[PDB]
Amino acid sequence: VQATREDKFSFGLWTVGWQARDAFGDATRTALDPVEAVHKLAEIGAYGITFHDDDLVPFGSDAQTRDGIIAGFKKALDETGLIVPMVTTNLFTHPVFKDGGFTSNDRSVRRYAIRKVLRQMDLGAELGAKTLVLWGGREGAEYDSAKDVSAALDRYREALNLLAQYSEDRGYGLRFAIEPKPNEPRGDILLPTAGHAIAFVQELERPELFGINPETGNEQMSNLNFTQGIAQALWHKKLFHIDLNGQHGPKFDQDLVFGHGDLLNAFSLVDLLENGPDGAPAYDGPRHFDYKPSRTEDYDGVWESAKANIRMYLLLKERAKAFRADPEVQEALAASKVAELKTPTLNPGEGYAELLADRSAFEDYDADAVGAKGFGFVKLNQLAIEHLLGAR
Amino acid sequence: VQATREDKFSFGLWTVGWQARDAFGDATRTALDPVEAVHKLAEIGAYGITFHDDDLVPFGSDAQTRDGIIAGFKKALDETGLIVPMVTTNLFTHPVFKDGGFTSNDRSVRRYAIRKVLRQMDLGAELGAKTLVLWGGREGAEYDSAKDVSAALDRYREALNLLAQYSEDRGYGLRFAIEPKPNEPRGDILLPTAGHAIAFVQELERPELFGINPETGNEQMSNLNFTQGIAQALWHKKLFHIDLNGQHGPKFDQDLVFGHGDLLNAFSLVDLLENGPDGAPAYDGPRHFDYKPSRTEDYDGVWESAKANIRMYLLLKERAKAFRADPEVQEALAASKVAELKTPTLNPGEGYAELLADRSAFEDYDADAVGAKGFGFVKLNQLAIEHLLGAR
Amino acid sequence: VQATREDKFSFGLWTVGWQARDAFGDATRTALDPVEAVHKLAEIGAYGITFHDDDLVPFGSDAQTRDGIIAGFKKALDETGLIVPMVTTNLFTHPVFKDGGFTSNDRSVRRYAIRKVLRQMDLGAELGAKTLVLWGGREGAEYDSAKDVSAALDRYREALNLLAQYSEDRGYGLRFAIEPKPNEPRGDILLPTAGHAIAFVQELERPELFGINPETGNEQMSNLNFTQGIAQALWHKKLFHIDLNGQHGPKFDQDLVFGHGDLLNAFSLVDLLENGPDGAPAYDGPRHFDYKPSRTEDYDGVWESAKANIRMYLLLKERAKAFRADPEVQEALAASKVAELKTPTLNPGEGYAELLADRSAFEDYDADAVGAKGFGFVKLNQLAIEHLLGAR
Amino acid sequence: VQATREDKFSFGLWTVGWQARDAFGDATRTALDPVEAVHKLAEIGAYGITFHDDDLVPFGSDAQTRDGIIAGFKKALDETGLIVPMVTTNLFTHPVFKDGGFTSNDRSVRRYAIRKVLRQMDLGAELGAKTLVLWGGREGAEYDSAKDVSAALDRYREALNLLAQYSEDRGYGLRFAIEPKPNEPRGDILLPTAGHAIAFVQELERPELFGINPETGNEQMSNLNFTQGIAQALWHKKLFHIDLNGQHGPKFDQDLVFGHGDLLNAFSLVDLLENGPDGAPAYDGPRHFDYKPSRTEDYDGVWESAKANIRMYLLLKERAKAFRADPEVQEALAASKVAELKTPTLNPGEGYAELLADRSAFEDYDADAVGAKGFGFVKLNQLAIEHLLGAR
Ligand SMILES: OC[C@@H](O)[C@H](O)[C@@H](O)CO
Ligand SMILES: OC[C@@H](O)[C@H](O)[C@@H](O)CO
Ligand SMILES: OC[C@@H](O)[C@H](O)[C@@H](O)CO
Ligand SMILES: OC[C@@H](O)[C@H](O)[C@@H](O)CO
Ligand SMILES: [Mg+2]
Ligand SMILES: [Mg+2]
Ligand SMILES: [Mg+2]
Ligand SMILES: [Mg+2]
Repeated sequence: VQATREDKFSFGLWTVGWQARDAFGDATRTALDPVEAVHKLAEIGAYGITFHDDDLVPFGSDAQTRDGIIAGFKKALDETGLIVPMVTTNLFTHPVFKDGGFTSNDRSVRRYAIRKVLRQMDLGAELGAKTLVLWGGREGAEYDSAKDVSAALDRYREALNLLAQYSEDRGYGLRFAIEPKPNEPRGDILLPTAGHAIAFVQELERPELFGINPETGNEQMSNLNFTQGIAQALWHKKLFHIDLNGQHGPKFDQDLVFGHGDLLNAFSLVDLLENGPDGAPAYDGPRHFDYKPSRTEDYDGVWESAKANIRMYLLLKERAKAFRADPEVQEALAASKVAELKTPTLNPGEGYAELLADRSAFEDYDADAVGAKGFGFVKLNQLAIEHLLGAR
Repeated sequence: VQATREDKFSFGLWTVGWQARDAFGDATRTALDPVEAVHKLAEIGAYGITFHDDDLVPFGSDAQTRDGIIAGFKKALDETGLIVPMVTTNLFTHPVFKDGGFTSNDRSVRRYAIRKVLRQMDLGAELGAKTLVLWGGREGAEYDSAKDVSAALDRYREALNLLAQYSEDRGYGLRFAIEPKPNEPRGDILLPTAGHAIAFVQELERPELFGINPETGNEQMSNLNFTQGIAQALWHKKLFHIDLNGQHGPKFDQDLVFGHGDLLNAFSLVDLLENGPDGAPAYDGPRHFDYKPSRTEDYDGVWESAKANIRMYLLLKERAKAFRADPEVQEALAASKVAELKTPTLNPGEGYAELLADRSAFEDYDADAVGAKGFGFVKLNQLAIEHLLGAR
Repeated sequence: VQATREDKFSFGLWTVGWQARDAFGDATRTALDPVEAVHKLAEIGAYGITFHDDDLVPFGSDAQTRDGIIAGFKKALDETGLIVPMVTTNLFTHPVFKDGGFTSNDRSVRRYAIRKVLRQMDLGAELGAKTLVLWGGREGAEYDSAKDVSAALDRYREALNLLAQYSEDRGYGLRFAIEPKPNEPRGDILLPTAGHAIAFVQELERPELFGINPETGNEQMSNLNFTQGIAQALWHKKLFHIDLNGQHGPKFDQDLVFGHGDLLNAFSLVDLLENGPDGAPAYDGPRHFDYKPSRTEDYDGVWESAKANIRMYLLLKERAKAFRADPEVQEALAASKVAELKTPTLNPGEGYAELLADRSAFEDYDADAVGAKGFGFVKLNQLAIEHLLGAR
Repeated sequence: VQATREDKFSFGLWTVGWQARDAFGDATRTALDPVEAVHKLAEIGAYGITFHDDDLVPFGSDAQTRDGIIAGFKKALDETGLIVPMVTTNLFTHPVFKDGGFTSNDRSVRRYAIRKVLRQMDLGAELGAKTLVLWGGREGAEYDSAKDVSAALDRYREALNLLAQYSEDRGYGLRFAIEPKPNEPRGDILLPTAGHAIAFVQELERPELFGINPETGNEQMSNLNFTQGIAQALWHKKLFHIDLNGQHGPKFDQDLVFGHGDLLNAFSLVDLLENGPDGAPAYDGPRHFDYKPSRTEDYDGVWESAKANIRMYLLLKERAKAFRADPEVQEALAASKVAELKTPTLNPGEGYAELLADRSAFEDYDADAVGAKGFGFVKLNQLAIEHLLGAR
């Protein structure tokens, strides 16, 4: 299986370009040139590329310099036919951001954080980006008495309301996707799970403009079911973007290739996104890989790992489709009553008065008998895994 | 320290009444008589008691029995002065609920679960309860393909909307509090965190009647910061009730005495609830203990553990108070700029255009100079712990 | 595929016999008759059955009854051809063991626990069992000041020394396998990991008679790499038995079918046990499934789940072999230098003197040139996974 | 309280010298001069300093440069009276060590790793160090097939045996302490817990020269009980050194000040170390702080944090002492039967024959009556916390 532009695989400049300088060691790879990255990604089948401001234009470049880089970049885009679906802002590397960007205790950093983002918004607008991803990696704390959470939420809100105002006035048409993470680099980060981020967004001035950008690994760092949180995000209609990668439970952020961590959950996730409502996908945005080529790899390893991401997705897609088309699976789904959940509990026009009048829903209900029948969930699970292993 | 009714300490009948039958062994204690529980709790300083329908009236009791039990319980409350601030329904023990109550794949189970709850709502209203707690312990799955999360959320919503309709029509004036839990007993439970529960509630028909009942150990089972989560719940004004207990990170649900698990977090929590805006608590409801006397204890051990919860809460309060009152802390708070987060980032009437025109927010900003000043956070943190330790 | 007796699939009576009473609900299945269990397991392909004393003969059975049960049990084995490779003792269910068996604070409990095991050793010897599995599920504490760990290790040693003495004197020829578990049911269990259990065994009187019985889920409950721990156990030659099941990281003990938790680690484990040196398996004992059919299931789901354990192991075995036989994998192993780790670091006869004299190992070593070369681990991992997906 | 040289508090040069460059951002602090670090530490009460070769002498310094640094270093030590109790080698920073030191798949890296270590042993021996700590941070894997564990353990052992040999031949009198860590920077690290390292040490040629250097957060990263694993290390007599710090369960390595993570476990750890058998401490080596001043701090916060480690230890020690001298705590200990575990289970001269003969141990044992007695553990835990809280 080969990738098509229709597959919408995108990669951040910072994924393949990660020099593998970790918390305990020096970089093992030299810098990757952006024009080069565009060319290489175009070649493996990516339809788009994304970047933080500081990944493209080095922090503090004079305008001449900055202007020069963008022009080169745009040309590479042009030539390869690659788009920029999303852009983001680095509000975490520079020391000024050590206590946060939008929620730093220091009022002056907060002000600067907003200016840095407005600037990136203009560039995204210029390149045709549709989504602004906001990853508040430095928002949070190491000690509970150091951060007033309430005030922090007020200030996070204050900042986002302004960005939407500006986008709307200017006619940029951007959608804003908040990216949740429980920890790292901060002991605890504000808006730690998909849920916390969706609940927060519901409180902004133009909520219709806000959604989330959940990352496989970030939910798994708390041992949460990623597929299940994406299902809820889809239910709320707030899945604006997705970051795919791999992780092995709660430990530092690994950023493995998609599917290299929890494989079973990678399978159920592809099934969810692709075997949507009609026959059609339940999700129509970019399939963005936010991973890191392992520190043990050279540039051959980097390109191999980029390809591996696409390969894992396409292989899982193929088995998800086969799973749903199998008659034996249909039968197992029927025995487990999966579809019965979609039928309303109440009959049309039934309220509490009618339910209370139904002796069979309670007074004459044989709970003991119903409780003895099996759901056949193990058998259904076993057919799924056999599809995954190509055993059927 | 002594507990007063103004402290609002409540205990579930199922807490002190837990017979200590765990997943690997038989009960080590005999059954506690509801009436006796009422007298003992009154005695240790509790202001109220809570119960699941099946904790007071054995599942399947005739109305004659059922009625008799309610009558006696009512007398005991009478004589002791205890109130019933909250009631809940057992939608997890009986085999019929093996796949959930409200979200069972079986339609008949769903109808049945609603009836069970309406009935408990009646008793609650009769005893003066103000909050109905809903713990969906069996709503979820062990396998991804077994549960359509979207359909599940629709059915959860359908059931809750009917419940609010009924209470409002009967004039019960109840508040509904959804209690989030990540897992146990299902592999994964729907609405796994305080964040997911809040996001869901915002989608109901009468959202103002719904909030959450977060539990200390539930959030800690995912290694989340309970205090930070409550802070967010408070920002949303959805903290309708709270279950206090202890846990040692991600492992089975321990249900230790409040403060016997993450002690540092227990401290920041009491500080949050009690040192609210303008002296006054930030939270006004019951301080409810949903814990279990360890399996190694006898009734002596049981009463001891009941008192330990009150004791822990009162000792923490006392230190939280002293912490805030200390001029040295006051000074460290100032140096760390904790209160500066309360000042809007933007000046009065300032928008994007005035901010874009302010050179000091970007063009002329010295990020390197600001990036080098320390926040003094370790020192503030050490002052808090010395207060906790009674060394200051 | 199909299981043969040479596969050595064994199951505990308590596995398929689990009635599904969990920490939060009643049993959903009726009791399983042991003779029937023997028959059903024989039919699905098991070569042996195991059990706790109390699984077979009800706690507090008179001599007559006990004798009666054993004789019927022996006939079923007879008739079917199943053997009893291992036996174990229940030291966790009865209330008397709430603080442990062998390390109970109470001396009379320790004496009783020893007696209870001697008696099972006799029945085990009589049924032809080769291994005595010892799971100290109640050995540990909820509170640090409640248990003197050093004294508990002394008492643990003291009880095992005696069991070895007895078995050697009676000529039973048993091997003893300690099973480590980090928590559940105690807050913290003694000998929490495979490592702690091997270190302990080394301090016994006749260490050659002791090894471990690691369980997949137990190590995963602590987020450790099961395959890697089993590779260490085999290095030490302490892999006396193994319990196979599934788990989804740090949370309550799930006991899923083998391969239904961490699929990637189940694959690497099967590869390690089967693609041993000299073509042959690195492990020759029983492949024992210590799992539980989900509570949502009836007796059909029970046999279905029993068969799934076998099918999972065999499908994985098949892919592990294809993996190792693939020329492209062979090429990736070479580029990764996996086998170069097997060649000694020092040339034959070289010691520190000769190493010190080698300028090429330090003074003239180009660490920078070496550090630039990649290991091709990502490609190697991608090939393993494609073999697992049946995509190659 | 004030620290005395008798307290034996030591710090790594790399703790107070951490420039705070994390996985997501640049350093926030300038480098600390080693001579200045020696003077500052002496001033806060440390008795010793430790260092990795590369902390003191920049990787690749010519011999003139290295010699000068060493001489200024020794003068500072001289002048302040601080000693060097342990030394260590950096086998994790340079790109060459990306696949490990002693266990890299690449043979030449393994030879270079041993020479780097031998060179540090000479410098340690000349500074008077008695312990060589070995932290194999890069020994491990991100993928299961990339590393042969058995070969890795063989290579590990091969390097360690040579080091013992050289030391013994040179009369250096060093003791070796392996430091276990579960993950970070490798996905999975070899010898993941104190248990795994102890079991490995037992297989070396001269086991008596080898022990472990366990770190508080390292075991907490796996959610294990640190005090309980230290208790077991003490039972084996392998606690050669200890690294003290704070962590909040399973997440990246936080390296907080000691006591700022799991306060209750810090308390029980100090109790174990100081309130050893015979009035005296159970452990007499250095109390080493391997922590990092938070990225939010400047040099004032760095010294505040160094002082916080010592304060934390002394406050907990004071409370542990008061705890044990409390006649009420003693009475609770007697009621909980803690000391009764210290009494052999078997009577002097009793063997299995006599045990089998004691009907009080079984035939006439009333399991049921014993099973109903409470142990009073909750009450005991409550008194312990009241002491920590300074409430008693
Ligand atoms: O944890 C790292 C984060 O995922 C970032 O890569 C964001 O997605 C973009 O700032
Ligand atoms: O995890 C168990 C839950 O906390 C329950 O006790 C609820 O609060 C009431 O059903
Ligand atoms: O966690 C429970 C244990 O796995 C038991 O099944 C043992 O293996 C036998 O006592
Ligand atoms: O996790 C980092 C390690 O703990 C090191 O500080 C070692 O103690 C010495 O190399
Ligand atoms: Mg991301
Ligand atoms: Mg609760
Ligand atoms: Mg087992
Ligand atoms: Mg260390």
